[PDB]
Amino acid sequence: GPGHRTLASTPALWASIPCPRSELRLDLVLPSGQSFRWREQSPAHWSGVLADQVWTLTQTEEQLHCTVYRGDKSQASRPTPDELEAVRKYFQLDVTLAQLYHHWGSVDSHFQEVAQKFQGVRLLRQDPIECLFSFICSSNNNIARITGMVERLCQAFGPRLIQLDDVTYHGFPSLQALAGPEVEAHLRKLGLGYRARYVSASARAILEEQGGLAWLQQLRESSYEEAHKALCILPGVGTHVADCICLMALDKPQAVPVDVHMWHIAQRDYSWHPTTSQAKGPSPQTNKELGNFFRSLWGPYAGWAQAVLFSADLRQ
DNA sequence: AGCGTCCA
DNA sequence: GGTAGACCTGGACGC
DNA sequence: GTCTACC
Ligand SMILES: [Mg+2]
Repeated sequence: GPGHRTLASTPALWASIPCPRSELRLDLVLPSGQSFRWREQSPAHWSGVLADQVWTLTQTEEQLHCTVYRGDKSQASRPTPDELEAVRKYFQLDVTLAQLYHHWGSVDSHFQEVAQKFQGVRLLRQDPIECLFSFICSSNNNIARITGMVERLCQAFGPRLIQLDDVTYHGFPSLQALAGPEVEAHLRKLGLGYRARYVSASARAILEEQGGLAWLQQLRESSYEEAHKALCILPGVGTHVADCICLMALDKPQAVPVDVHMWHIAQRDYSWHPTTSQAKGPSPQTNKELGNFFRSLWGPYAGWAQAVLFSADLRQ
């Protein structure tokens, strides 16, 4: 289909949001394992699905430039202010990252050193359903493979949106699409491994046992502790996946995911060891202590600080 | 050379 | 609870 | 990273 746009080539189709590079680096956020659905289809231009539509995003020094492909057989035009609000909300631009970076660096000199090189790593505010099933796919897995699993899952079960060049975009599947008793076998053919059952069983649990889609809004409005505990009822969701969802979709900035990276970071970069367990290796008790350690260190937005160090550790 | 272990 | 080990997949890469 | 089984 039509080409992926670049800002310099189609300026009439773009609009900007005030956004200095100190507040956001697309290249350090979009491919770093928060969302798995963005691709750099042209140099410095990132395309993906945002609020049921395909967008391309690119940055200049002080502005985030956006273009939207509506795909309702309407004439091409720049994004409207209402449409740009969805982009603003997705990047949570109301939160000033420079002041968080100064706070985290002031309490943690290691953070300060890493942060000098990794500016503008902020937290996306993701759709709860997309975030839930993407991080169910993420456990005991690598970001390259996760990215393919999420792509194939959307191609098979999500609505077709539009085609740009040779790339066909799909929306994220609904709960209902993932809940059928045939879905697990299909997801296994798509290479999801043992997480195929987790995806289908979790879609069924939400629909059949938790009151449907409104449950995620309930958890958004609940405390961190309540939301984190509730998510763990889902097959494939343990304390880490629940923290990922809390932090990245349920507005819990203190949630600190603890994966292989953060465990290695704690040991290597902080010389940390658990003090509430004589055995020091990863365990339910020591993983929970490590999350508390990072909250005690970094404060109420510790999960956002985690995202800076996680993004940096992917490139080392 | 490419199997087979390591690892995310 | 605490502990141990199995587990789908496929790129990295030692031997 | 989460699940299951055993202590
Ligand atoms: Mg669970």
